[PDB]
Amino acid sequence: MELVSVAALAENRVIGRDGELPWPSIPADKKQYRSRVADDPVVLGRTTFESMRDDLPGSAQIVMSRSERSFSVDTAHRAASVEEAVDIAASLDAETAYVIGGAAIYALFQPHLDRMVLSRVPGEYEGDTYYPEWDAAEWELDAETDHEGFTLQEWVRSASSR
Repeated sequence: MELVSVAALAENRVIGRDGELPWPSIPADKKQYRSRVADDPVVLGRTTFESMRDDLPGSAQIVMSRSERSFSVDTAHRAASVEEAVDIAASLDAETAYVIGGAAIYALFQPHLDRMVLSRVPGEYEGDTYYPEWDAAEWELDAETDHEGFTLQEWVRSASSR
């Protein structure tokens, strides 16, 4: 039941462009983005849901919505705040629930993601939304993995002042 933030950069400060990822020829980003997100609960927003209606990314579709709707699927659940998505991650038992994007979902949740797993994509790639107020000296680094077109960084937080 721990909580981890899952983004993809295109140079230009972007963590999901309100709610689409339309960039093919790179399936190596979507090998680490879909080996964290395999068969367990996925925290995301109400834009990227209107793409995620054909296949679900893993085994519970957690969906942030400022007009609170009942969605008819197999095991889907909507969310209002930080508490409305934490108590369903406690009741589903699972290794770690995971925050996709886009940007106003990322803003309210970073005060409660105690790990971070972004895949930095190097080259000539586009962007629309931006990073909000994230921690530039007080996010500490656990592991980096270099590849032909993606850098995964696994992060653990400062841990101090507790």
